[PDB]
Parts: sequence; C-alpha cells; structure tokens
Amino acid sequence: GPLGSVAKKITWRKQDLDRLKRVIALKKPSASDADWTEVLRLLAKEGVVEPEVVRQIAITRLKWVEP
Repeated sequence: GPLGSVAKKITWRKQDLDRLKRVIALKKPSASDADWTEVLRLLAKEGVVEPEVVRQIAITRLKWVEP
C-alpha cells in the first residue's frame, strides 16, 4: 500500500518540505526543541509530530545541520 519508506504517520513530501524550508530561513533555529517549537508552530497545521523528532527530520529531509 504505502511507499518503500516507513517514518511515523506523516509522509514527508517535497511539497511539505518546500514550505518548512521557508520557515527555517525565517526563524533560523539553533538545534533545540524550544526553538523548533516556533517553526513547528506553523507546519503544526498539518498535524506534525513533536519538534523533538522534526529536529532530525529536517536534517535527513532538508539536509539541515546544527550549528
């Protein structure tokens, strides 16, 4: 049924990543749950999982890298 890649109950697509990337450029977090709470506050509309996880997702998805 699903694609060949399991990862939570949220299929991170390019369309969903394109938006998040726009937030990371504005908020510009510093690798932290508290900070991610802001960027995730927007994408939260899509029922996104906790920020603690998204922190790593944006890395393996948006090729993000902590400072």
